[PDB]
Amino acid sequence: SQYSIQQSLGNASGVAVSPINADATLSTGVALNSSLWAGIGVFARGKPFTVLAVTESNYEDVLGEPLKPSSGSQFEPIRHVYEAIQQTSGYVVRAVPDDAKFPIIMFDESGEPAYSALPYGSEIELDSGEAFAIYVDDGDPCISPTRELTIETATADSAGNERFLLKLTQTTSLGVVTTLETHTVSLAEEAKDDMGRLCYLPTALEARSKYLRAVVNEELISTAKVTNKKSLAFTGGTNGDQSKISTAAYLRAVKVLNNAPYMYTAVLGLGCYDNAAITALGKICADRLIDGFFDVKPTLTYAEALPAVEDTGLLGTDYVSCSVYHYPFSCKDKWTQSRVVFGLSGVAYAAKARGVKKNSDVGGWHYSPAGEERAVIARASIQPLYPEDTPDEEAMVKGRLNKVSVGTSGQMIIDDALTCCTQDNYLHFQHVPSLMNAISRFFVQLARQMKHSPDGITAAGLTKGMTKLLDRFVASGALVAPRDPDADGTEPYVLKVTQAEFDKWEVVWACCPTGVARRIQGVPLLIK
Amino acid sequence: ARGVKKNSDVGGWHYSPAGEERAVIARASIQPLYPEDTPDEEAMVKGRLNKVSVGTSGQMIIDDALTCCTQDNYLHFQHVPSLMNAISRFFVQLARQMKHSPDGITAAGLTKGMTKLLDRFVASGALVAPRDPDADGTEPYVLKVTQAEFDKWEVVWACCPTGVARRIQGVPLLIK
Amino acid sequence: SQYSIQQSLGNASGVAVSPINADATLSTGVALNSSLWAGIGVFARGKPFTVLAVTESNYEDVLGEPLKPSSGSQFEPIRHVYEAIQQTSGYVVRAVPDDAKFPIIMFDESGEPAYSALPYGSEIELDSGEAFAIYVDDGDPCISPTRELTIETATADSAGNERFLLKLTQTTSLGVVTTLETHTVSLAEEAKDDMGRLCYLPTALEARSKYLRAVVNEELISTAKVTNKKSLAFTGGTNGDQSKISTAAYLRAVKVLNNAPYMYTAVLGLGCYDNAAITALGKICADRLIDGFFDVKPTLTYAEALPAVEDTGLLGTDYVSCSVYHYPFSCKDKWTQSRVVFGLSGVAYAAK
Repeated sequence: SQYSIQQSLGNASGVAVSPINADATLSTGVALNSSLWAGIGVFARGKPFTVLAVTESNYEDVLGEPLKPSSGSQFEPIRHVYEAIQQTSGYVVRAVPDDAKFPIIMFDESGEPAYSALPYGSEIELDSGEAFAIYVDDGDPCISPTRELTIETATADSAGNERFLLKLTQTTSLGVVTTLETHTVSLAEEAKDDMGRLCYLPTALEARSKYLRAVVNEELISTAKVTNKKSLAFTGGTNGDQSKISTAAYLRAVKVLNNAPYMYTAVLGLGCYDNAAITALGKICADRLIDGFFDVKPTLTYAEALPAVEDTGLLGTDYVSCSVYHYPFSCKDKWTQSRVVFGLSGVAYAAKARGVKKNSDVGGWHYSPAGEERAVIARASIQPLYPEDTPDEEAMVKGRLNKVSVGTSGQMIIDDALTCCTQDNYLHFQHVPSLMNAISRFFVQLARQMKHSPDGITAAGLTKGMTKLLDRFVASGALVAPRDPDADGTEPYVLKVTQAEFDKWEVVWACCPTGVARRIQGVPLLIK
Repeated sequence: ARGVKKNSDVGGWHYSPAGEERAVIARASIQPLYPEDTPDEEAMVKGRLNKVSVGTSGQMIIDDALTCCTQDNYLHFQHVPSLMNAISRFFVQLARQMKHSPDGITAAGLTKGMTKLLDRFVASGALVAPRDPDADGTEPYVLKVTQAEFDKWEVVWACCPTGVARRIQGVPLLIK
Repeated sequence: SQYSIQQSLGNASGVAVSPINADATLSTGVALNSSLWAGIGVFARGKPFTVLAVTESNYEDVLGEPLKPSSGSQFEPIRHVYEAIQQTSGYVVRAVPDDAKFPIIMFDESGEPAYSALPYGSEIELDSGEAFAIYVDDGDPCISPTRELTIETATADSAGNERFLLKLTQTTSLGVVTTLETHTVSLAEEAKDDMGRLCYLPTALEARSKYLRAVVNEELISTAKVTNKKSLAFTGGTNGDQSKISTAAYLRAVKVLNNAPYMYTAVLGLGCYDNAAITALGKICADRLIDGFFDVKPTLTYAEALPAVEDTGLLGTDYVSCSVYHYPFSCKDKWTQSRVVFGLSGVAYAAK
């Protein structure tokens, strides 16, 4: 009939509605791209040991469905990502154990499939037979839901090369079948689609497809043929046990994250609690002039929390831009409605991103991640873990460990802005190193713009650019007049550019930061 | 049909075919076939079969709104699938109105039309705020429109239905 | 018949009435939330050593039935709570003796129940067998009335995981049976309900249920099975003797109350008469900038009442916002119609 409404779209012109689903949720958002975060973690789906991209829309697809709190303690990073995804994009890197395997389907010359599985890392090789093989690369085990392969013949090309349409479909547990995407591929070496695009199986799969890849033997492909097959499913995919992961995997993931060629101005912990991984991340953030937001295990009581920070190794005079948080509270999970406990990197980064979006010319880096306005935890029905134990403010501050407190509306907040500097100068606050690093990064951009040029124009250009940038920062309220007038003069910034030899220009600049107004002391008194 | 005529803009599809007001048998001198036999409410409900009862005026009525769904989720009631189907049909009409058009105006038109239709349905009392606020937010409907290729526009919308107040359990007690 | 009226609701669409009860009272009210009180105490029911919430409607349920003046002197806190509940909500914390125990039912692989009991505080552990166990957490001894467990099989899921419906019912002394609430749970690790909610027994019980909790062994659950059982009743629940309580329990309860993250602008004695507990409460109210409303033992005559206040240690220049009351009068109880004597914090807080 012309009044009927189908279920799944084919190739005809028409609208259709899927059956009324219940076990699914959706979210929408528009990326802002003001400051991008990054960090390693463990999840389901996603290509291992390769930097991905996460926005507020596809985070439920590229990063897979959320894990389960019951299955060990691997639910940490997805919650952390969801907390900090509502402000900007991300650059998460996934790491998997050694026993994780991905499915693979291999075809013979006659076209008979042969199911198989292989572990990650190792390349795929073909024996004397088995002309070509096709395997998934998204990393999904394909156990829930299931993905099937359907191959149907199609029309030959002008040159006579055979072409067959390849369809990948996903079957849900209930029984509903959904088609992902199809394309026309050919086993010929030079078969071209009618639109001029390539049709060779490896190139076609690696060019336009997003889920599968294929490898073709270079000696049997000339005489190899195919047939018609229906519902070829992948069997054997399994990621192993995500709870137990060796430190070597974390180190390799961190090293991969270090070499990613992208902007990211903050490195989140994202749930990793190994000391070596945290030390490597601290080495990373002190090399790109950015600021980390690591933390410690929330299950640790107040007594042993302080030695943990020293055990990390962050404490010192080198990792001056990081920060350590503790959070021994149990909230109610957003997905499973269970009593779960997770860290506090996400909320801290959310506060920092909220504070950096006020100004627009260079951004408000001089704001601290604290207070009622920006940093609000606000998960659900927060309840403490150990009511009997009580903290110690002075000792905790001595250990450079930020604390949490309670706001006006009953939602707890982040009431501290302490970095990981042992020395008691101004660089032990949070916003001062961030401001200095922002100025340094902008100067680095300016210098990179003014490189490899003949003499006579370098000095004036460098001086005027540096002065303009410092004036722009002064107008933003970041820099203020010195509190000590007679000794330091009354200039918020002081600059000096000098030349040394044929090369080796040297530029030195000074500035004064702004106050924070941390501690406030009241004192009532009766006038009788 | 008596329930769908209460509203005029989109029709009161969220009403259930039951109760004294709408569903009245009222033929003549109703008499049972086999007086000896007695029914079984729990077993009958397990089989997805609607029963009849007696109203205030002595005229029997249709005291159920059970569909033919074995799963025990929300759409095993009667009015929820009717509401979903009405929304789907109206969306199909709107999409058919906006077919075979050059690029540039499809996205905005689809978004505004879908939002207007969902708002019209919300104003009729069919959709209410979610019963679980923390996880589902406080928006009765959620919309998202995306483009896939040269063709194949995709539109996904979510909503929350309304309750029925089927079972009522009284409990008297003497204050002496 | 279509004219019949059943007694207890099942799943069919219908309206039913219960048998005419006599030994039950009800009360209604709307919370105002202008100034919330708090304070430790001793009662029946309620989760020990954890801050609860009390309004004018559920105070008969979360805090249990009122105690008896005959059974020692543990009837004070419920009277104090009732006296000060007609004005606002509350944040009472319950403390129990060391010998108080809660019932627990443990199941084997074949599905054979094994009754047991355990004292509070200590975590529950499972031996080589006994795949999983389910225990109550409300703290009720389940002696009056009695709570029974009924397990029935149900339809499997799409993945093939077995699911069984779990029903908890309460039997009154007379013989009337009332069903509390039922839910569909499964022993599988990843079994999902048809509506998307989880069905794993620990998560399912800890998420939506309000009366029971469960613990599952992580090594026998894969091959563990269940059966059909009828009327599994808890046995061995007993709170001990509430009249005698060590000062350490009161100190721990006070420390727990100090760390509760909630607004409360007044701390009440709620019948607490130990000097150390009163001193700790006084330390509490001078730290959050609030006002206490403690009192002393009403049985003391006028002569020795004055030294008692100094024995408390409240007197000084530090605990400036507190206050002490005395009430050597005997009234007629609202419930038992007997001659009882109790303190005076409730009326003072009601006036404030």
